[PDB]
Amino acid sequence: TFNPVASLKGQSVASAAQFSRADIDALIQLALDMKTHIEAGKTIDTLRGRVMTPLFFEDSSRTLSSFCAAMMRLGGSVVNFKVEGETLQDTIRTLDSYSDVLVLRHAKEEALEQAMSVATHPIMNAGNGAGEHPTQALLDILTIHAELGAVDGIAIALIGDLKKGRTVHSLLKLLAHNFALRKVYLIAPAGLEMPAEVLEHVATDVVKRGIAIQQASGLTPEIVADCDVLYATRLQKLTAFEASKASLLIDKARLAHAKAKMVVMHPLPRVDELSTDIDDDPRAAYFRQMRYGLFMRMAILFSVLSG
Amino acid sequence: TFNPVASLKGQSVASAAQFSRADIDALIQLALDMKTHIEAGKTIDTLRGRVMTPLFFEDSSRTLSSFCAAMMRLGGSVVNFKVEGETLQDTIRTLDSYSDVLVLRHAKEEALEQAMSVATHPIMNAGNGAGEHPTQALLDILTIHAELGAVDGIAIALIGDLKKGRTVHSLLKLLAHNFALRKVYLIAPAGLEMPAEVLEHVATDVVKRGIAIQQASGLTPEIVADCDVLYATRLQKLTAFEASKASLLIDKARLAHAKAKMVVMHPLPRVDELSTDIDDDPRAAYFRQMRYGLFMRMAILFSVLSG
Amino acid sequence: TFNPVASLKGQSVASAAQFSRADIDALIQLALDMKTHIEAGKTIDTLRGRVMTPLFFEDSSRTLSSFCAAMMRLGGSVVNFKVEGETLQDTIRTLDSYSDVLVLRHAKEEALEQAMSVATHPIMNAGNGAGEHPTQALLDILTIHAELGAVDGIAIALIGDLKKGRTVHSLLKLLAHNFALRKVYLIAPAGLEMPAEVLEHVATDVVKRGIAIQQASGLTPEIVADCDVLYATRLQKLTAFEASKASLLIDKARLAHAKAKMVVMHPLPRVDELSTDIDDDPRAAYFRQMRYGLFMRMAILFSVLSG
Repeated sequence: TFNPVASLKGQSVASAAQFSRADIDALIQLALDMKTHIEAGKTIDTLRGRVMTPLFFEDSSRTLSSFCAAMMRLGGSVVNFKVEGETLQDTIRTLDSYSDVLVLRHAKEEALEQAMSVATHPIMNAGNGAGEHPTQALLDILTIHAELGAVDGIAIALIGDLKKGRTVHSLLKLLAHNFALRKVYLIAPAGLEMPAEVLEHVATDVVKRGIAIQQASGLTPEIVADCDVLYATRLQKLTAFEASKASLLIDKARLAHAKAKMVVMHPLPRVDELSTDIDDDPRAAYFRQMRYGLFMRMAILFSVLSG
Repeated sequence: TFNPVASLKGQSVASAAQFSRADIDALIQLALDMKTHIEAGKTIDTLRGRVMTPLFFEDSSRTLSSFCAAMMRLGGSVVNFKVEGETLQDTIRTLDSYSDVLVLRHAKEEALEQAMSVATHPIMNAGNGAGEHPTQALLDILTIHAELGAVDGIAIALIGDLKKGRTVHSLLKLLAHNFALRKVYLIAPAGLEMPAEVLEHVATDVVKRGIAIQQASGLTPEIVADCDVLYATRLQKLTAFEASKASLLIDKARLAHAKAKMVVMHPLPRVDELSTDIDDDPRAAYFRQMRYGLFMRMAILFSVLSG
Repeated sequence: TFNPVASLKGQSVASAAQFSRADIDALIQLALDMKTHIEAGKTIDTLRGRVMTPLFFEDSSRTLSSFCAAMMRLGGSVVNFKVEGETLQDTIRTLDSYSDVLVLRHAKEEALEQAMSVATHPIMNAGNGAGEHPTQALLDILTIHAELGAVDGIAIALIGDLKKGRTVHSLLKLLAHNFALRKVYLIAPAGLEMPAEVLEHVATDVVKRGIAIQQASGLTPEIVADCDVLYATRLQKLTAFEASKASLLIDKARLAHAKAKMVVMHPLPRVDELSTDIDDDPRAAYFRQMRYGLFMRMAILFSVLSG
């Protein structure tokens, strides 16, 4: 038997900022306990007879299938609903007529607002263009904790288009608010820096906790050697676009200067910014990261729906 | 435990006209009994190991998801089959190779004929262009009965394009044949009246039962005040199309003259003919109507497949 | 309870050539034992909590739905994954993060190679353009055995575009390698003969077993009368295309010369090469063939995943 994280009971999950550090600790432990259980071949039937409907206005097969698999590995059911129109509100009401939990993926933050304005069952926000992707943030935290043993104390590099990558903005805010980080490296090509508004947002936390923040335009052996986590992201189309790829690339040559105890992570999909020539390195955690996503989403759904 | 409606055992459900009043009474009671059970958190596993395949040649996510959710809340399984060609008959045979029940949605009444000409398992007709939508008719009846306590005795207004709305033709025929209605108001813009052939069809029943039939081109305070059910439908594109909307619109101003004990219904989707400014009124039943659809479809599937 | 075919445990199923005659015998018996069980109304729950993900880059609703239904009738779960790009390898890794078994349908044999190069769970090959369609071959063998009582000893006609029909190449290789056939008729229009390389491939087996091989450009009463199986396939677009259809057509007139104890088979879909005027003939086995496909795929999945 598992103990649900009681603060999530019957609650929509809109932003990772709605959780305390204690909530996150509890979700991490529950996800790991389920991982041990499931990987031992034992099953979970607690959500038998409960129905999830995903409503995905943009394709994200990676995130969608994880939510669906999480629901089914708890014994629950999943009903598809093809987006076909009528108002989004009326569509949500249609889902509520037969569902226990909704999973919404829409680029507009307004859509989540509108959905929650009428929904009678919990909505899981599966990601939007405002950078609120609560289960990605939480699975990223779980991955660090499970791979290294702790999140407190780490040096982490956030690597990519930090200007436009609003999901990484949210990840930084969550990490700085909840964990005693040692250092955050912000690695981005010239002109794609983390926005000043985000640094202002975390300033209270960074100064209370004494977290070092360092901006640079590329990786160096010294930065790599200092990091416990290299967190890479995809650069999507500046006149130095192709030329800047070499300074962010993580490959076998780059990992020559890395610690023995560190991980490389990436929310995926990747293009060329993460070479396949480290895919078999024990520190390459970005595939296991997806499996941590399965168990974090099980921990969340179990806690939301257990009664 | 639940008692199946025995007359449905192993039978395709092609038209609501195939049921007696006793069948409808029994399906209503079974749907309500399942509603109490399910909403108490209890589950149903009777159809474990049975397979439904929906075959939808036109999109209707509202009707499709209801059938799928109904099947899964009975413990059954659902297999998708994307329409890709080969004959419809060969496709049906393909579904029968592994399914226990088929759900067919096709605009042509010929398609249901062809499917039943070769099918070896029951087919649930999910709606066609001839107006045969048996589970919509039955869920509409359940909604009235559950919301008001009875269908016998009601005055109901059917509002919209009554000329082309063949599904409403079927609803009127079913109501007049099986229930002691007091009165039916037929509210339609000029030129979109209920066809004379439909009034001729119900004439035997209307005269045996003494049902009043009244045609009008718009709602009035007197008609509204007299009705137990306002059943609205969508007007799809006459030179007075936009101008006629005001005479059919149901909004807060219109409900000022309505009874305390009445409901507004709509099979959905709606555009503007049903204002959001009554969506929180207790008499607005068109969202609960969809949940009655879930339990009516469970009652039907349970009765068809229980052995 | 059922005994799994132990040689399949935890193994990807890439080609029917990976099985011994003993494996095939065992899979046939297991499929038939499951058929009796399931058709008696008894259920199977052995794979409760196990997840299948199909990844279909080409449409084949017939093969896809059979795999999904097989999984669910063993108690297992199915998660869809819409092909959306990222490498196929990264997509496979994504499926492995939450799945127990993958089902791959891709036209390129290279795709199966690439998938197996990184997959950590078994992959079921659902068919490719190299003619490797292991569950079609195995269900075809099961159909013959179940319908006639044995595969050893038969005369079979393979009818269609034998040049380009690479799946039929594989079927011939499998039959000649594993069964004491009496005779294979190769019926194909001029220029569409079975390739010489395939006859060279089976030569060792045909001479050890004494199997007769006979090429002809059309069916005749003498060939029809001699066959235990007429295995027809679809001709897809030579200046004699339409004209050659009459010499391959199987209809009621053609079956006038057939044995009482024989079957007509076809992997499906068909166009006109198999008339509907034999669809009710007891020897028309091509619809039952699909149901044998369900139980063969259950036997396979059960054996792959039982632990």
